Amino acid sequence: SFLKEKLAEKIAQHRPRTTRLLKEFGNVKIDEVTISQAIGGMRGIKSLVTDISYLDPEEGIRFRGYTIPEVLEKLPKVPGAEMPYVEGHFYLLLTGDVPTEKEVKEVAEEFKKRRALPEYVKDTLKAMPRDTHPMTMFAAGILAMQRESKFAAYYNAGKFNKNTAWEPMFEDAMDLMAKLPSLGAYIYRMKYKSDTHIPSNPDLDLGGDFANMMGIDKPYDDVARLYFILHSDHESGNVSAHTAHLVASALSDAYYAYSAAMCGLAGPLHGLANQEVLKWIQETIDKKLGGKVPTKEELKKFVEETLSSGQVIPGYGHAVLRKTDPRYVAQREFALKHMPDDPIFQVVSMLYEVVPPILSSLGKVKDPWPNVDAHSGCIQWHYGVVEYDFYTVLFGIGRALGVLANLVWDRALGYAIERPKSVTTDMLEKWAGIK
Amino acid sequence: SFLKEKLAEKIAQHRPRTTRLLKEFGNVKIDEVTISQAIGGMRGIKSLVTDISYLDPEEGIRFRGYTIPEVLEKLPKVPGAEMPYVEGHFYLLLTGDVPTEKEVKEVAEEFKKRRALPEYVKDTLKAMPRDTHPMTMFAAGILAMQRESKFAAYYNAGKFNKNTAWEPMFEDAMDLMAKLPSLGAYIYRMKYKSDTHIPSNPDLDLGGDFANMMGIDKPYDDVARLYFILHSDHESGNVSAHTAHLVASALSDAYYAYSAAMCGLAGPLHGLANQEVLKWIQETIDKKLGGKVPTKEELKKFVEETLSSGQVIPGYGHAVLRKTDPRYVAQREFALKHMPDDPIFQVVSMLYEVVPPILSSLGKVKDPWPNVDAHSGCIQWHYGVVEYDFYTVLFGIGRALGVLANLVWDRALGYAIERPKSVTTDMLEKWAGIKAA
Repeated sequence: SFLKEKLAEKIAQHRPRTTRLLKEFGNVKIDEVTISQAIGGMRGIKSLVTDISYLDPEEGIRFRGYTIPEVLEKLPKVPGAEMPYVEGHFYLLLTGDVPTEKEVKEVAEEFKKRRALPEYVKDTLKAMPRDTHPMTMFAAGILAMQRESKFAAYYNAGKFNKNTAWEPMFEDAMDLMAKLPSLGAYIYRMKYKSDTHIPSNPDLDLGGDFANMMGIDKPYDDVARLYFILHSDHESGNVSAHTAHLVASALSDAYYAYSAAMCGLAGPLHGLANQEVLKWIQETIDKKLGGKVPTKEELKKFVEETLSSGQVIPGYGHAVLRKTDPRYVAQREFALKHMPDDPIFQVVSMLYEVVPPILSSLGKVKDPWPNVDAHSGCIQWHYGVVEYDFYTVLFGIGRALGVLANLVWDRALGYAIERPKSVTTDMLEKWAGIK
Repeated sequence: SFLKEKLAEKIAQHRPRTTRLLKEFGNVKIDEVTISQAIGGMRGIKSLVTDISYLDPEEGIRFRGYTIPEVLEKLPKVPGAEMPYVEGHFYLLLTGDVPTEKEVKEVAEEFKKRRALPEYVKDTLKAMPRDTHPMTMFAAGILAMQRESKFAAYYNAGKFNKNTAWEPMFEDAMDLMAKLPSLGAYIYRMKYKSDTHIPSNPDLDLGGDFANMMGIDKPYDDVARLYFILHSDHESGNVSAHTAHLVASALSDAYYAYSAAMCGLAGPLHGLANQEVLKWIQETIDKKLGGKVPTKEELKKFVEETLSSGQVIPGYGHAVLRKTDPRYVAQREFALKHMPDDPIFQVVSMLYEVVPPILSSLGKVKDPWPNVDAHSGCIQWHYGVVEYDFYTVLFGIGRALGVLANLVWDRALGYAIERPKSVTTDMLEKWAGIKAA
């Protein structure tokens, strides 16, 4: 494929840079580690390398150098629709290049060929109790398809070569990425839509076919394209991306690695904030504002009561972001266009205005600004995706774009097994000078 | 339970120490990060904290302060058998204390109550194609049981409290640990023993019942007890333990976390060395030594040919160990006792003698010494566990002892979400002085 050959070129150009940094500049110091950071989840330690995306604390995420407005502007659009082909964003994350129309169509055609779900995946999800959480089903579906791993068969056949290993990793990434939306849709239908299924439309792109198979009309196709692109990557240090990277570093294939990643994304501190924001807004509308859209005044003081009574505003704050999330901003622009009169959006909008000034005053949250999770839920809810637990599956579909691109590159550049060193509490006490 | 109350005491004593390190000494520097280390998988960076076990590069692994000879010596033994109750090792990893016989029996009784496998786990493994790799089945079985998570139900009911969160995590750890051997055995029977099943014996301990359900006679019960204890933990920085820790740090339950861990352990650079050693020895016996146990002389030069022709001796070397693995030594002592005349063991033994001197000369492997994976396979093979792919499942059963103990403590001590920062190649080039024009 043109995509694979393009990627081979980019790998040939990049490898010497990595070789040189190790050969000449291996010992250059880039950060330090404190007791606080070792105890506190490696917080802020610059210990990972990725080029897929980079999270700037001030500017937010850049994908392959580009801002979100730039990505949405430059990527080829689906005919008849507002948003880019998700396939085109995948091309960008893999290669660093904005694809031409011709180049995106080739990826879209390849995804059409690879998007069918193995029957045994459906068998497996049916054998799992139907009351199983959708993220458990999602991770299990990915894991079961490890049977098809080209990377694993390559390794098991004795063919491993450090120069060529990215190639079967790429094939697995294409196979998995093409299928994840269908897997998600299957779970949505089987759990929440009476277990009736809408067949894949082989003429639709990834995002369009996802909306089709979910059973949701235009413009949910664009909602999904946007959602997936925004959630595509957030560098490699987030729990889900890091988990994939870590697992793959032991030369586990992408099915093992991405299944593991979804186990991390399932975590309340990683994949739940969207639904927790939305629930909190819906409860606020109902209990604190008598079921009605409030004034800027009424909400301004509602916020202060929640804060001064010792509780968080959900969807505000972040481990790394220190300014407004540009992913949040893109969601906002979509909502302003398509659902300006939606009651829940109106509260989201007003929260944007009133909450940052207030959080800044108290000066206690290092990021007194919204992240995407403040915005995503009102859009999903508007279009009738009311099934909160499933929101994380949407995230998992999206995040695979960047993570699978990252795994291809980890193998391209021969990144070594991730294996830091542990220390005991005694050892920390020794270093601290405690007796 | 006495175990849970003992653990509660240990947590009460430990928490203030963690609080003090953060309050008073948070900014004390303990290490740095270089370009080499960021590119090279955080190699050597002291960025994780665990008390379950500590890997010394020279002395090897210590479990709660104790060496392997000490653990095997002090832990109560199963009556009529040579090796400790695995349950007693779990007590040690959880509490830091060597249990009395009374204390181990209480854990053994609790494991008996928790060991039955949900039928839907069997349903799920049957729906998965039978030609699925056993580690994929193993991870899937763990994952499916996420449905039963007490930690997840606790969280979902709005009950999360940073002081009490360890408690449902402990319950899940006990539930999962009790079941993992049965899950493993199920997979073994369904894939490799014609899909006939030997029922759990409710009077056997964890290791004994595992051998029972596998269909393997004494002394495989002791093989398993020893195997599981040796593989129990290797601090938190190994890929499988770290994966569990990382996933759980986002407050994912133990089923999500340990399933994720087995995805990592399945990796060729993590969970395959046992079977790769054994295959390489069996191929060596057959092709390079005409199906016969060689002389120290013949093997000494066979090694040099493999090395100087640009290939590794499997089961030698390590990311962190710089001396002989004491886990290897314990395996050796078992083999000397129980199978001194086994052809494959004899080659393993002779490799112990001849390979370190040679690897030291060439001075190219930072650890010119064996790890466990050099020894485990000849023991499994001797007792008729010929199914190479399954060896990693044995590892996964064992490693849960330390990893699940570690997750309970991560929650006890409120360890925060693991979230390091990424950098680009451009940024490394800037720091190196190649860029900034």
